[PDB]
Amino acid sequence: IDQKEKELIKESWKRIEPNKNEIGLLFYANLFKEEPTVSVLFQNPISSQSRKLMQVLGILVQGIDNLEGLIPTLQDLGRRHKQYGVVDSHYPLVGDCLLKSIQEYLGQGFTEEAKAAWTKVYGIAAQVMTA
Amino acid sequence: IDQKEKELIKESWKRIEPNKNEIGLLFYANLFKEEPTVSVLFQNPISSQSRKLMQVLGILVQGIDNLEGLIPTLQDLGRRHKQYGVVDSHYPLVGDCLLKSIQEYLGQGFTEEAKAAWTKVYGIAAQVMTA
Ligand code: HEM
Ligand code: HEM
Repeated sequence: IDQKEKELIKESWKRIEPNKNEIGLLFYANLFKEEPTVSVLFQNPISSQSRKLMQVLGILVQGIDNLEGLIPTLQDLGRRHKQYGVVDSHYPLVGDCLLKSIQEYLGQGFTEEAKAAWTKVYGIAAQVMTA
Repeated sequence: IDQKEKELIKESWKRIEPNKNEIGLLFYANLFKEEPTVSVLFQNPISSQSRKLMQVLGILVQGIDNLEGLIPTLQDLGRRHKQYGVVDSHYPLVGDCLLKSIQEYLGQGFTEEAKAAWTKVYGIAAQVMTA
């Protein structure tokens, strides 16, 4: 992640954050339609789940200048995901769906350059989570 | 529906409406989780679909004192639904899921009395759409 990518993340988050509740919920709707098999893994209220996901995305943005500082928390999160029945192959599907959902909700407000930066940040988070 | 029910619809809409985008999106997530098969019927972006659904709920509220007046609109809507592949048994599924989603998102802010009124209104709408 270069300084240009870090900037795009911070800038796009200013448009994501005010829309975070809707984006998170759209993401679940899209995920469950795209991959009908994974919805069985989500066993708590989706409203609450969405808030948790978007909170962590916020934490990634807040620490975007030092992501290594987040290795521990991301490792713990990946470990809990194993306990939820999540496997490595789920991660690209969720990443694709999340990025497509942000794109859908924000439209032109979300640039290709921003989407590319978020792709890399997600890939990094998923790498740490799956070890 | 009776006068008290009409009032409950109007008053409870004051809490539903400001949250309507979130409730709509949560509804599709819950719907697609509960019955993954229906998600194939939804061909257009879910963000736009949720807005359309919540627009019609708003119309039901606007017309709540004279639902008889909306019968032609609801009949047209029901006719279009048939074309989408929607069938009678889908209506209770959608109704249950919609009410549960409003309940989930608002928590105790969605009163037992308001929920009972909304249950009856959805039932009426469903009946007109499918008659
Ligand atoms: C960057 C990637 C991801 C992030 C930031 C993330 C974030 C979270 C968070 C914050 C929670 C709350 C529970 C906890 O903290 O342990 C959670 C739970 C969960 N996540 Fe993820 N997640 C990611 C990827 C995935 C993937 C790929 C899946 C695959 C389906 C997934 C499925 C689940 C499930 C099933 C739960 C538990 C739901 C329940 O409580 O029943 N997550 N995730
Ligand atoms: C119960 C009250 C319902 C209301 C108020 C409602 C509202 C709407 C509205 C406003 C549209 C936009 C298109 C149009 O106006 O014709 C729509 C489309 C649609 N509805 Fe409903 N609906 C209801 C019930 C259902 C049910 C029970 C199903 C069963 C799955 C369903 C599935 C669909 C599908 C598949 C579409 C088309 C999506 C697309 O554009 O591909 N709806 N609905």
